[PDB]
Amino acid sequence: RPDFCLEPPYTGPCKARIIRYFYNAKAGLCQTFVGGGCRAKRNNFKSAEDCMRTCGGA
Repeated sequence: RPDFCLEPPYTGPCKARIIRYFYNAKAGLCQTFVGGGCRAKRNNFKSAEDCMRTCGGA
């Protein structure tokens, strides 16, 4: 899977309270975070489904 699957949630200078998903390699699951609504790359996904298809199993 992509190298970014092993990184922390990709946050940005995002004040918006929009939820995004990230793959937590330590737990093996996609979880939610606020702080990444203004970014759309690396470990930052619109849904858990996208997140698991891309990074699941890393």
